[PDB]
Amino acid sequence: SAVKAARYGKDNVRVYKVHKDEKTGVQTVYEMTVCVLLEGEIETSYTKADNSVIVATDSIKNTIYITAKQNPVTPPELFGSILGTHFIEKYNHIHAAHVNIVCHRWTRMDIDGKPHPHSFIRDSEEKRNVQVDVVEGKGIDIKSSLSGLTVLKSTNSQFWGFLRDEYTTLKETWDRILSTDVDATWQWKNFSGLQEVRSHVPKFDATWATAREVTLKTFAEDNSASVQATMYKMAEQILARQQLIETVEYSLPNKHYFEIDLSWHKGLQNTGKNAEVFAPQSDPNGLIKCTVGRS
Amino acid sequence: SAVKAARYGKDNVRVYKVHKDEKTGVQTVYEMTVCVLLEGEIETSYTKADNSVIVATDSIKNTIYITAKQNPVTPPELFGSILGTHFIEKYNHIHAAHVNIVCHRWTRMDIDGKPHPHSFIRDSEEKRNVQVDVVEGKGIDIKSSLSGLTVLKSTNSQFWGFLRDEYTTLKETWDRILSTDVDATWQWKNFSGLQEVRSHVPKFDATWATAREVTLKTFAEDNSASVQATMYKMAEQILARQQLIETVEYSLPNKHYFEIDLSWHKGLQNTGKNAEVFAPQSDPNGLIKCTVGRS
Amino acid sequence: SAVKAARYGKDNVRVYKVHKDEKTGVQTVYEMTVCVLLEGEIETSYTKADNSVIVATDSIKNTIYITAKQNPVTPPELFGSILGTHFIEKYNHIHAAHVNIVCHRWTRMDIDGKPHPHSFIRDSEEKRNVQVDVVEGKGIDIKSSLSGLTVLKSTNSQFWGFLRDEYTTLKETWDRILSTDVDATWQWKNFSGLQEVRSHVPKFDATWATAREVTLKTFAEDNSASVQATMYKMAEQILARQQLIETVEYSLPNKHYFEIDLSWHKGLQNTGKNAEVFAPQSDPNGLIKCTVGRS
Amino acid sequence: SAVKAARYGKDNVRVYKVHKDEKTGVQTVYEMTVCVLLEGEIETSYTKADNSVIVATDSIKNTIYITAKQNPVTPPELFGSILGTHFIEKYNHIHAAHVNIVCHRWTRMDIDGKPHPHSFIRDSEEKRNVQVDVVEGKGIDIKSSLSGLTVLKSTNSQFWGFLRDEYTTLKETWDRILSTDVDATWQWKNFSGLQEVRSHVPKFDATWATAREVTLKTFAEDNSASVQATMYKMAEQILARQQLIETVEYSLPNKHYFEIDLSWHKGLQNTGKNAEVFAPQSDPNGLIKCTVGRS
Ligand SMILES: O=c1[nH]c(=O)c2[nH]c(=O)[nH]c2[nH]1
Ligand SMILES: O=c1[nH]c(=O)c2[nH]c(=O)[nH]c2[nH]1
Ligand SMILES: O=c1[nH]c(=O)c2[nH]c(=O)[nH]c2[nH]1
Ligand SMILES: O=c1[nH]c(=O)c2[nH]c(=O)[nH]c2[nH]1
Ligand SMILES: [Cl-]
Ligand SMILES: [Cl-]
Ligand SMILES: [Cl-]
Ligand SMILES: [Cl-]
Ligand code: NA
Ligand code: NA
Ligand code: NA
Ligand code: NA
Repeated sequence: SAVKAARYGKDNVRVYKVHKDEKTGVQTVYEMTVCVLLEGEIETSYTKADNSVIVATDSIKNTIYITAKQNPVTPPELFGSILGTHFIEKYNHIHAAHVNIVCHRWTRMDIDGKPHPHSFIRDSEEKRNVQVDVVEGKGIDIKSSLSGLTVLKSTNSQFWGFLRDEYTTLKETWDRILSTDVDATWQWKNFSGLQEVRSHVPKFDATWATAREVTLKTFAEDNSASVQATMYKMAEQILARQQLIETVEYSLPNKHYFEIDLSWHKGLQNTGKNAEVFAPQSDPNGLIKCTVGRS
Repeated sequence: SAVKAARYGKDNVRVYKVHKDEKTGVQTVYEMTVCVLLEGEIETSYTKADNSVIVATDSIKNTIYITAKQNPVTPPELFGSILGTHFIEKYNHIHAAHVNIVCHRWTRMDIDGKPHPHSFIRDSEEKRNVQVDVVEGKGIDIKSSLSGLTVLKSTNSQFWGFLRDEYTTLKETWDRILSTDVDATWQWKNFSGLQEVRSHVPKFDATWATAREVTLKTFAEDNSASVQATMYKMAEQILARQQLIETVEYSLPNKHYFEIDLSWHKGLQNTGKNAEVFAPQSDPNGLIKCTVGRS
Repeated sequence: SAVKAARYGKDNVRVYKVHKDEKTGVQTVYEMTVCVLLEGEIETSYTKADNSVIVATDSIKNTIYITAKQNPVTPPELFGSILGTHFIEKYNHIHAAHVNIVCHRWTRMDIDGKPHPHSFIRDSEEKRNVQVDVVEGKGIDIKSSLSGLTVLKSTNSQFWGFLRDEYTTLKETWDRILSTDVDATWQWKNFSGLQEVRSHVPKFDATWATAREVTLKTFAEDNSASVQATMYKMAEQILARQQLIETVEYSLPNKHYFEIDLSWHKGLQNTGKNAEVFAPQSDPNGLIKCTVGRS
Repeated sequence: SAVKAARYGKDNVRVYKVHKDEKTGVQTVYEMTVCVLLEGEIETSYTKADNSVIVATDSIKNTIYITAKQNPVTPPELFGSILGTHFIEKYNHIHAAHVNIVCHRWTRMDIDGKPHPHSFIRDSEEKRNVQVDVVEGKGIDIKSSLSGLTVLKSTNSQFWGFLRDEYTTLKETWDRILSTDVDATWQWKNFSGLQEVRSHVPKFDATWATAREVTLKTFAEDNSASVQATMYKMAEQILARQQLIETVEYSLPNKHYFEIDLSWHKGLQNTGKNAEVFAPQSDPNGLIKCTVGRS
């Protein structure tokens, strides 16, 4: 036997950082969950009980905190890049660092119409994420995403004209509910290293904003032919707006809301045009994916 | 043996309702999870395999949908009261109905600065809940709450002057982070029945708003001596503002954010006044509760 | 305003303990999650920012670990009683301690047909729990339970003869699946204090065993008329077998498994006697409860 | 823009099947969660609102139930292969089917020392899974796994001799707790199609058994130098025992159990050789991975 692939490190590292403007009194908080997994000439830790080649996962954990202390933690693409670069540079025998960051929302509170200097609210479980692969000799590969963005529209969703055969029961509809949890990922052009990432720093927050904005507007305004057609419109607009991204991926569940026939009860009419009360279905769910690039 | 207590019914009933203004095109959605448990002369279903006294939980489920079809689902205190009243009136041998409702947020989207007529976003897992106990001969007992409201303040929290003995290691602090998940409950004066509930309908949304507002403002503005002292200030203000509530309950976890001593590494200073990077603790957590009434 | 009720302390305290037989080499592990909430003359911590009366929740946490170090952690009824007794005795102004313990399973592994001396497997998320209320002047009130015991029987469950009216759609059935998550609680006679608890120590593991055994056997062997009738048979047998318990409570979801009509497809027969493939329903679910005591 | 990748279908399809021996009265149950995602000439559903090429996810759902009705659902490698093969054969323009199956445990109950004919218990959340990729023209790629197998050993785990530098605080230890959630995957040799899968059917249950057995025995008996070294021993034995598998992957969290220094309290000794009470850590956790193949 032989080791074909190996990576190890520390997962679920919770991190908070605060910035305090002693001038204005305004504080700003950041909270994330970090995973760092290393690759390199480590196969003998597996095959020969050779721990000498292991940078302890506890030490990886310390390094995450120390790096947060000494560097910006925003945007997460930058923090991820600094952290991964540290491991491959610091340790000769480590040749890749895989950095995953989940950013948790802490939105400044408005109290009586004015932003509060140090109080925050978690306005949803929507996350901003990065996946940063720092590979010695091959630069920095970054995937950015938003996830957990849950939306619903009550009309202007349709689903008709699909294939019909002996396995098909679904009725065509020209007016349905559409609800999903948006998972959207934009893949950056390969960066040659930390310097190139630094040179593009303002583009990270901006592209996240754009992706978020395009998603919400297209969802709200598209009179949707299908989840497939709607998600494609989102991806093409994001690509059009950021030349440094190579692909946009969407993964969308179709979280079904079923009509409830109540005509068996006093002839109550609750279907089609009379549909008022629906049963949200927890499972099963459609799952629709696509990766869009440029022609 | 004998049955000392019994209740049965349907839990986790997911319900959606839409309202459509055909005049304006504006749609409004409501989504909830409902539980209805009945009590009454049902002990022989347990002791004698006498199913004749059972209103099927499947029928309870149907009844929830039918009631949503034929009545307002807002405010949830009213819907809960109508639903519970239905069971005790419809079935002679049913003498109490216990209605729990969790309301899920669907906040209208703003697209390019304007509210969209039929698109919504789940802006957090914060819930609005009710517990409605409809008891034949003894009216309607309503508990209203907000839960899952997650907040953090980065300063203006303190914890010193607590009891110190041989079990105490905790250092006194005059400046810490405070973060919690707010669970707040206001208990209404007993209502004599559905008519009395109806007579107070506008007070339900208003008192929820007040509770929410008082919570957020007191959290943001109190230079907190402890979770105990802060939560009491919230409760007393809510009581002061709604004479029809008898008590206000808070249940607050203290979600700890620990300083990280980094002085072992290149003498980095990250404690006290230099504290920038913290480790959020998933567990354990303080849990602080109180029920406040009027003197 | 005034404080009507108050309790505070530390929740989600994870605890492991190991016992090592240096003679035999056999080790035994225990793992739990503990919550301790105190009551007493603490209202001024809420109303007057008077922290002097607060035994820090961090100190409560320390005390849980120290108590585990110096006392048996099994049975959990005893450990809970020692822990609660400690707080009301140690602190004059603390008058009740509320101790909740969740015990996690670590079952010794058998390797090649022989029990291993120090390796364990989590054979399910079923828990053994206690709720121990230690109230100064009023002894120790103990509720013991098993929860998360998930079972299914594929036949010998029936549900017919229930009330039928205009809200009823459910078909009567003489052969269905029954599946539940068993939550069963036995309430002990009040104990006067820690000494009385000590005097009954062997009865705790034994009564848990009995409850577990009666549950599984009655579930497997009862040709069930309903969840109600089956659960009552469990409770009455447990009561018959332990005079020191006053009541037995069951809370059982009916986790529905629906037939799937496939006759629309090539006349496939998959209902009634031909029913082979079913759709397990995640929600809604029946929820059936009863508290049984002696006549 | 252009579609670079696309797949769509139905996720979280819960399925139960029962087998009844009318001769013996013995029933056997199977329960799973299924996801089927299709690929093919479907890009115009995304780019042109062309639903004609969509096999409805609702129809995919029906097909899963119908396939379960008409075929064995065990072993899951076979069921997955039949299901995926169906889509690529039935639909000319569908060229791959991705079938993920999670199998839930329903272990026959023993009642008074004898196996019960139709009653079952969920003896843990451990799963048996498959990932079956059916690709037209390129056969069937199968990955089998066990996951959620949670174990602990109380001694005979060590971790010393690892790299020490200015980021290292962790003390070397020659006796620690080791606990993990085992995720183990064996990758089968490519199969040319459904016939080849059929020809190996008995090897699926057998290799799952072997993997399970090797995991538990190696965990219990290895005096572990590290998670890395232990997991490698598991993988090499599995490979040695099934020539038709090409690689074995492990993904293991190191679920840390920390010593608790209690010497600050009455000089209590609870570290090193005196270590009895530990604090299980929910996060962070080590995460150790490797993919082992043959030399
Ligand atoms: O937008 C949809 N896409 C599908 O592929 C599909 N399939 C289905 O049943 N409903 C829908 N809806
Ligand atoms: O606000 C607090 N209340 C307490 O009761 C307590 N106890 C503790 O350890 N920290 C805190 N903080
Ligand atoms: O055992 C049952 N009890 C009920 O009360 C009930 N109600 C229902 O719809 N199914 C069942 N099954
Ligand atoms: O078995 C281990 N492997 C590691 O790589 C590691 N790192 C760490 O901190 N503890 C351990 N333990
Ligand atoms: Cl779908
Ligand atoms: Cl606290
Ligand atoms: Cl039921
Ligand atoms: Cl580790
Ligand atoms: Na390197
Ligand atoms: Na009645
Ligand atoms: Na006392
Ligand atoms: Na095909």
